[PDB]
Amino acid sequence: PLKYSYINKCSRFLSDDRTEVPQLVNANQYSPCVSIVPSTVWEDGDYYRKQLSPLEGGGWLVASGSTVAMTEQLQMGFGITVQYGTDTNSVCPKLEFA
Amino acid sequence: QVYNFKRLVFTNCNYNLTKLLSLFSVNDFTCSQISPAAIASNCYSSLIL
Amino acid sequence: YVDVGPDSVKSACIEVDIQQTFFDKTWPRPIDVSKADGIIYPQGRTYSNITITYQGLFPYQGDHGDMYVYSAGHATGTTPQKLFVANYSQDVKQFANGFVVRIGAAANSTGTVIISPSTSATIRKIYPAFMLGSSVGNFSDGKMGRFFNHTLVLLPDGCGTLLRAFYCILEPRSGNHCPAGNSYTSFATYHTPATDCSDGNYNRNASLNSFKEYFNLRNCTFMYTYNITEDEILEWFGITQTAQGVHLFSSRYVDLYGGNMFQFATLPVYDTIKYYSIIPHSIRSIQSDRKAWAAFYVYKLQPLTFLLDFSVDGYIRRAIDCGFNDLSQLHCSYESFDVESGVYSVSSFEAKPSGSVVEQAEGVECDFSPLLSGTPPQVYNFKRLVFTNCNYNLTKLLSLFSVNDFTCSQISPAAIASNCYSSLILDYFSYPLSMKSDLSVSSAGPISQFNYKQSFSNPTCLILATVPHNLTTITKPLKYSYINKCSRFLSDDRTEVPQLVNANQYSPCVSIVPSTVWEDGDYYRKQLSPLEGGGWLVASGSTVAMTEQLQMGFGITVQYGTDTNSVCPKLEFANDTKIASQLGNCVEYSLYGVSGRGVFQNCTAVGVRQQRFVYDAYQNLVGYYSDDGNYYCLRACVSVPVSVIYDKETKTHATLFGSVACEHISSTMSQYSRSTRSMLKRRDSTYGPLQTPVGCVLGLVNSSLFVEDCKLPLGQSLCALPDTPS
Repeated sequence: PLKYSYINKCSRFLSDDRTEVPQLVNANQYSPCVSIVPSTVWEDGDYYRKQLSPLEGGGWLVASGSTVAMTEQLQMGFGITVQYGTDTNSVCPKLEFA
Repeated sequence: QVYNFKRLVFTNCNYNLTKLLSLFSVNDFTCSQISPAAIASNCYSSLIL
Repeated sequence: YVDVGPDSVKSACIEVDIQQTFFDKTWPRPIDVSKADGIIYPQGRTYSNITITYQGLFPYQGDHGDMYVYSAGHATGTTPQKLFVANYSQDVKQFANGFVVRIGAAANSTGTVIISPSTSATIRKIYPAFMLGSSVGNFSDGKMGRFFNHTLVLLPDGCGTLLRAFYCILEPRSGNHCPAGNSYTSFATYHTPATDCSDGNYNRNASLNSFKEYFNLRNCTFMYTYNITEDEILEWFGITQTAQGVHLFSSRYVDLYGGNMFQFATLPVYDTIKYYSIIPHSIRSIQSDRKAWAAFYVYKLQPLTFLLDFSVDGYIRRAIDCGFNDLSQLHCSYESFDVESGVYSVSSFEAKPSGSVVEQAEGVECDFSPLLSGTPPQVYNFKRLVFTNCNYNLTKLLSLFSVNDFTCSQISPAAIASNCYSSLILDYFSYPLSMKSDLSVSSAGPISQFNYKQSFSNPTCLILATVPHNLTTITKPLKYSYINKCSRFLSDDRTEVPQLVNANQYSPCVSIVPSTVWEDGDYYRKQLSPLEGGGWLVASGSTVAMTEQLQMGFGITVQYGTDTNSVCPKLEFANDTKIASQLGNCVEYSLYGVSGRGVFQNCTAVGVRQQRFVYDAYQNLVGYYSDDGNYYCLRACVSVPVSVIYDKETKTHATLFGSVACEHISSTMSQYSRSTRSMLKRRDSTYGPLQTPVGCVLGLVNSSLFVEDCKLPLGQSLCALPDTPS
């Protein structure tokens, strides 16, 4: 990546300009703020906003983010989850039945 | 980027995770509610990465 | 990306006319849960003829569904004309944990053409098309239901024997009657039986090509196809979504006659669906040959629980929606489809809440009364009032003057009055309207340069106004005045350094200038001490003639607390319902942060007075002393116990509300304990409630019979006879 980046805020402003509603990310779901945030964060501490649709009651989507310098070897991570079942268990380790 | 994740849902297929482990140096290995050895050997309806 | 093939050549579309009033029909079809209608088979397990219980997403028993009917488009003579469809494209729906549908139910029966219903054509199954996604919005003509980024497409192509799924970015088309066009009406798709669905050559791309005329497929990430065969038997189908992706279910693939649904397929897309819609469709057949199509229904899934009656062949044949009514709950409590006769307790009515009552301190008010008397200061001499922790109404304050300038920087002028803040600060001074061009935080004029400035770290406002003839305690300066120079001569007596006024501060030159400037162009100087580096203070000023009513200016700044915003526009029920008390029903309440729900009544006093909250030994609030000086008492609220009488031999029932009495009983309940009361209404739609010594009842009938043992006694001398034997 040009820089490593992340979102350090995601909340929506109330339409009356006095309060703001936090949006913690839901398990196994993209945060709603991804629709306005750029594919990388151009500068540390950048923030963005989008007006909410009338179906949402108005107010503004708000998000901000931060970056980390690029490194000599790529750093990465993984999340692993599994799903239990009975007659749906078609994924296994490679097997030998000899 | 951490808010842009790619997901791979695996169904109907066979695996050998140590082949993947040979491709990278792991600087943090941990599991949740399962031993790390068991998640490699357990069979499942899905595997998600 | 996916090789979908070439797009349609024309950007043009056949015009879509909305004919929705032709499609009005009333034909509800509630779920028969005892036939297992709409029930998805449990995952990965099967059972013998034993009854089990289960929880999962399933349609509600009382849901009659949403009905959709397709029809042929306009046609005349022997040829096609403009499309005629219902307004279904505008029916955006929130996705709500999946749905199931009923299709082909009216197949092998007859009806009418609908769009031209006088023709009375027989009706047959037709497969619907749908669009799903995470966002919706307006089409370039303001039409509803446009989808954004990538969306799902559920489209049959040609005959119902071929089905395709897509995940793609739709691109609007700029031709006439199409989504980027300014002649656009509504989205629709169509099929033409004269060239499509040929018996030796079904057109596998037919409906997709008509789809392509309104949207060019773009960057598709998924495509699927399926092989299906025709069948007049009713089918079930449905969709759910999980973190493993979307799942598809149908009864057709496995349980053709019982209607149990199984997961026919799954999809890789796990992107959350927030919206759902159905695509309009039309048949482009010859006018005399147009065919009517069978009714189609959609039902919504809910997290309900059920009894399930498995057969020994593992198909569920019957089920009980536990929450539908109290009888259904009893079946679930006994894990059976045949409960033994008896009288049984069932859950109580919750009663109902009434509009809220709140008491809190109120009387703060922001001290703004100094603005109303004496002579206001010259603009360089402005007076400041700082406010924290108090209540205000800036629009009331401003109605004491006529405002000839209402502007602000970094806040709208309306929002600064309504927003809560950690502080509110107001600066005030006399100021002629002749100088108004020079009053801005950005102005090039001498007022912003030397007399008054406001910080850009805080939201700010500037106001010009004049005094009404009824504010006689306000008095005016001999002339309006301002400083038009403020600099310090450098100690070498040739170099000079200007002193622009600091934001939110008096200019240093105010110390030499007199409280008003006596004449236009007056100037003053002060020698500076060696501690200042020497030099001379230099200043001058200018004036404007006094006017019939005083002209004034104001400055306002605010600080928003992160969590310290104590200054607010509280009003003591201005423009409100005045809810400080109710006498009463079951109102929710708050009393200085103490809260609960309950009934208040005007009772007598108990001591100790002014301790406010009276409590019992279990710490239940007993009552409260209001700030109107009256004690009120609190009984919280009460609920109505219910029981039912069940006659298993006749499979009939009746009910008792006990102690509540028939004065609070009505044909329907607004409180309420179960999703319906209609099971009682099956015979009690024709009868008033009856009072008995134990309590009010429904369907009991006053027979005045004397019987030794009813086998369903209600206690006391009461009894409840069964209907006589067949």
